[PDB]
Amino acid sequence: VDTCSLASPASVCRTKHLHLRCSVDFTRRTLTGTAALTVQSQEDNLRSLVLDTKDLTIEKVVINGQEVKYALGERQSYKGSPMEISLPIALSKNQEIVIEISFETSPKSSALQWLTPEQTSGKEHPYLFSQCQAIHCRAILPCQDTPSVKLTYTAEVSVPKELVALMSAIRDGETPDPEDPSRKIYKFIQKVPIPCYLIALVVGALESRQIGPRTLVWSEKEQVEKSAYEFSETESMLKIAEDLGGPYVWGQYDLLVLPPSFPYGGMENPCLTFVTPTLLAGDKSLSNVIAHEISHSWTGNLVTNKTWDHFWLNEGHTVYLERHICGRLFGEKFRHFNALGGWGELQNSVKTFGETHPFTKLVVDLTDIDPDVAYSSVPYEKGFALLFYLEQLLGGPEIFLGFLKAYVEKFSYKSITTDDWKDFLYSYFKDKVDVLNQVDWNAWLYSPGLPPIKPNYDMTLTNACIALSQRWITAKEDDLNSFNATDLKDLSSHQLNEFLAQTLQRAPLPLGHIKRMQEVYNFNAINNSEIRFRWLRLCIQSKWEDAIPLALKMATEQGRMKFTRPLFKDLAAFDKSHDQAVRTYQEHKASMHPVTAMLVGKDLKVD
Ligand SMILES: [Yb+3]
Ligand SMILES: [Yb+3]
Ligand SMILES: [Yb+3]
Ligand SMILES: [Yb+3]
Ligand SMILES: [Yb+3]
Ligand SMILES: [Yb+3]
Ligand SMILES: [Zn+2]
Repeated sequence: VDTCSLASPASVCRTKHLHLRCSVDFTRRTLTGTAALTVQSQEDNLRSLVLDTKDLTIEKVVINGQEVKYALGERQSYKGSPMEISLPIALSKNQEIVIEISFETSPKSSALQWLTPEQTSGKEHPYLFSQCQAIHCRAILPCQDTPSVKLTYTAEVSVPKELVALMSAIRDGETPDPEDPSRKIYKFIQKVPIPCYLIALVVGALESRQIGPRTLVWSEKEQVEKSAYEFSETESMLKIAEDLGGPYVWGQYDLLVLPPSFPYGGMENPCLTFVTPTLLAGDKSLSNVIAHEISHSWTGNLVTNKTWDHFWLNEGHTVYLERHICGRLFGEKFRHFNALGGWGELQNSVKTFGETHPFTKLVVDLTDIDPDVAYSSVPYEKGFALLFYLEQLLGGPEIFLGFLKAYVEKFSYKSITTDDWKDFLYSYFKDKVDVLNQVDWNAWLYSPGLPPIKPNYDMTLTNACIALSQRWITAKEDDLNSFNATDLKDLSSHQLNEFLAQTLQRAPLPLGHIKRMQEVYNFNAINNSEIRFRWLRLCIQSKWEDAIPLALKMATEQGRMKFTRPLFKDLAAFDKSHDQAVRTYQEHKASMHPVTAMLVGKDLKVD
C-alpha cells in the first residue's frame, strides 16, 4: 500500500483514463472543470472507492447521468482530504465506470503557482504552472494520487485567447471557446499510460522555436533565443539515450523553460520537460540537466517507482543513464568527473542531515513524512553510487548497460519496488550470484550515512580542481598575491564549478582569501548559476558582508530550491544578515512558489 496516498489502492480499483475539461481562471486563481475518471474495479462487488484531494472544492459527482453521494474526511495536512464516492451500482471485477467530478482548485493549491504579470519576463500577462511530483496532483484534481497506478489521458483547457496552454501530452489542436469569445480551447492527448505525478499544465504568453525533429522549446519571448542555443544538443542526447534504453516511445520531446521561480532544475513531464531558466549559462555547460530529464523517459516514466519509498529507483538509474549520455558525448573521463562530483554532493547532503539521519537512507519509510521534506540528493547520488559500484563489481559499463536496457524492457509501463529491481538484478546476473551475495545489501539499502563502499574513480579531470583548491586552502597571507587570473585559463566551467565545490566543503576561508579571490577571478561577474551559487555560499560562510546583497538577490530573484534554500540558510546563519534574511523571506513569502515557501520557512524556523 502507498502510505502517501489516502485513495483506494490499486488492489481495489485502477484508474485507466482521465479526461480533463477545465478553464483557467486568472482572476480567481482557480482551475474550474470536470475530471472524468475511467475506473476499473479489481474486486468483486465494489460499491465505493476513495480518491485523494487537497483543498479542492467539489461541486458534484456524476456517474451515468446521475449525481451520486460522496463525502470528504478531515484534512490530513499535506496528504489532503480523502474523498469517498458511493457507486450507483456494484461492480464486478474488471468492470469499468466513468466518474465525472466537478471541482475547483483553491488559489493556494500546493501544485500550482500563479504569477502576476510583474512576476514574468514580459510584464504584460499572467502565468500559471504546475508541479505535481510527488503528491500534488491531488491539489489539482481528484485522483488515486499514487505512482502505483498508470493512466492515459486527454484534456481540453480553456484559457484567455492571448495565452497558450501546454501539457505533458501531445498537442491535439485548438479552437475558439464556444462558450466564451475571448478564450481559446487547447486540446491534448497522452496515449502512453503514466503515473499521475507526471500530469502537468502551463498557461502563459509562450512562444516556440524548433530545435530538433521532435523538439520545440517553449518560453516567454525574452528567453526563447537563449534557450534554443543553450539546449541545442537535445536531439543528440535523445538519440544517445535511445541507444542506451531502447526506443523513445513518447513521440514529442519538447522543453518548457519556466520563469525564475520554478522550484526544480527540471521536471520530466512526458512530451514536455520543465526546466529552470537558471540553466541558461550561455555555453550549454548546465545541459546535463537536459540529459537527466531525457533519461527519465525510460527510468521513471516507463519503469516507475511503485511508492515514493522507492524513489531512488527513479533517480539513481536516471543519474546513471544521464552520466552515460555525458560520457558518450565527451568521454569516459568526463563520466568519471561527474560521478566523482556526485560523490562529493553525497558527502555534503550526508553532512547536512547528519550520518544517522533517516533521510540519508536509500530506501525511506515515508508514512508520516512529507515527500517534499525528505527530498534530497541522497536518492540521486547514493542511488547512483550503488549502481556505479555494481557496474564495477560485475564487469564494467558495457555489461551493466546490458542490464539497464533489459531492466527497462522488463518493467516498461509497470510500477515496481526495490525488491523487484534486486530480484531482476539477481535473475539477469544469475551467474554471479556469489559476487552479488557479498554485497552489504542491508547497509546499502537501509542504513543512513555514507555507503559501505566507495566506487573507484578516475581522477584525471578532477586533479586540477583539487590542486587549485588545495593551494587556496593552504595559502597564507603572503601567498595571496601569488594567485592570478591565469589560474583559471585551462579550466572548463565544470572544472571551475568543481574547484568551487571542493573549496566550499572547506569553508570558511579567511576574509582576506575571499577578497583576493574576487580580485583575481571576479566570480561576482560569472553568469553560470551553479558557479555563482557556490561562490556566494563561500562568501557568506566566510562572513563577507559585501556579498550579502548579492546572496539575498540570487535567493529571491530566482526560486530553484537547490539555490534558494541553502542561500537562505547561509544568510540566516550569518549574524550580519540573519534578520535581513528572515525579513526578506516574509516579505516575499506570499509571492513564492507554495512548496518552496514552505521549505524555506521550515529551514529558517519562521513559525
Ligand atoms: Yb475488498
Ligand atoms: Yb458479484
Ligand atoms: Yb510589485
Ligand atoms: Yb488533432
Ligand atoms: Yb524478492
Ligand atoms: Yb609563507
Ligand atoms: Zn530526476
